[PDB]
Amino acid sequence: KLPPGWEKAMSRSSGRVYYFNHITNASQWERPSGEPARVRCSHLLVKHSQSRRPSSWRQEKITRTKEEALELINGYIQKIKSGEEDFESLASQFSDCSSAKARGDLGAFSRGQMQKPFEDASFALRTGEMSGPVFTDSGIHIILRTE
Ligand SMILES: CN(C)c1ccc(CN)cc1
Repeated sequence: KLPPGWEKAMSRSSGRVYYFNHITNASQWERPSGEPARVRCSHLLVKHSQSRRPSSWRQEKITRTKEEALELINGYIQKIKSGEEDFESLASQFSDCSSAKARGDLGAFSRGQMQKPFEDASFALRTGEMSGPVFTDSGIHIILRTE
């Protein structure tokens, strides 16, 4: 019926159907369109007190809770989707990953290199598509597949 990992859902506020991908946590109103050796992605990471390494270039000791980290991620997704902000601009300013200095770009990679939830979301995204919140042991990610 639908591309890998998509399902129909219904908006609780409007009643209109939408589509949800349980691998990327993406959601969209329109019926989704539709694997390569390698993909290229950028990401924006928000770490929290239970991250594997609760430290980043932004903060020596990262103290925010997982719930507070998810709220930050949600707010960034909102501004990226509204066009108020660019993904690259928010990644440079707020990503708790050293790749912030590269607008979040992680380069190209194959299966077997990245943490599994990140890898699965990256390979399920279409070119140009962006994920919802993706959880790994490092924290919470917004992933943009660029190639
Ligand atoms: C792609 N991936 C799982 C990833 C996780 C954490 C960081 C930050 N050190 C960078 C990349």
